[PDB]
Amino acid sequence: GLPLVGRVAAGEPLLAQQHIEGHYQVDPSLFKPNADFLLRVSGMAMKDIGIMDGDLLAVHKTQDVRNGQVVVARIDDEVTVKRLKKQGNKVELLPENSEFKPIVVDLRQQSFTIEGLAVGVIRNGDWLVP
Amino acid sequence: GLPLVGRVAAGEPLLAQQHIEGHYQVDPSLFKPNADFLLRVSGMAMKDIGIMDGDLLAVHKTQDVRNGQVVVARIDDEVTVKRLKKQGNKVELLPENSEFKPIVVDLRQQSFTIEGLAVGVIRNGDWLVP
Repeated sequence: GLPLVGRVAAGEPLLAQQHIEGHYQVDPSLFKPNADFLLRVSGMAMKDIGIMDGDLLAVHKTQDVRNGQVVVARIDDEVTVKRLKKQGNKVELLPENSEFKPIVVDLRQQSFTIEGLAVGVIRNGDWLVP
Repeated sequence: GLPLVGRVAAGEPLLAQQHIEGHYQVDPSLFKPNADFLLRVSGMAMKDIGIMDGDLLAVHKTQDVRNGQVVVARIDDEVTVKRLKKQGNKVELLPENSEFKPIVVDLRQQSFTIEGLAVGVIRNGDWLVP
């Protein structure tokens, strides 16, 4: 099934073997565009739209993303899940939690890559229960 | 796969044929206890824990529920998803949203049934997109 990506080693590609924690069969008709992998979410930055710490984000592999969409982004090795808001050579990664602040990126100054598009969420896949 | 239950007709059993909107293959190792069906969530009463309107709740069929757990309950034909807090002949169904109020049930006065245990959530299964 879909590979589950855990915390990503700095600079290391998302689907690097060390990152995969397992594989889970998920009906492809569930999400659109189709989910290509699952990514465990770190933190509550997107809690207001129901994306909680520990959730498994369903991600479609693409870089064809538009403003307003929730994306998986990599900024200087750090991988994050935020709402995209680009404007010229400036990209804003907005949270959905007032305890967090927007992340502003200067395309000229730092390395920025869209890893994928959030197309769903699966809550569970608990690493504590047998 | 797991059957998806849409809005439930008053007094009608959950898995009544008219309620099923489809079936989705979901890896059984994903949830524990195992998910037996999916239930579309109506409203934002559980938004603070990330259960949003339109989410598909993964439900384990059982009545073996304990205080503190999120359950699917039926009170006088109405089916709801809340956190259980029972005390004698009085059952409190608590929300996770300040815009909502706790639902107090008198076991002697009204019909109350535990339909199942919430074991997960799948967000998507959009009825608008082809």
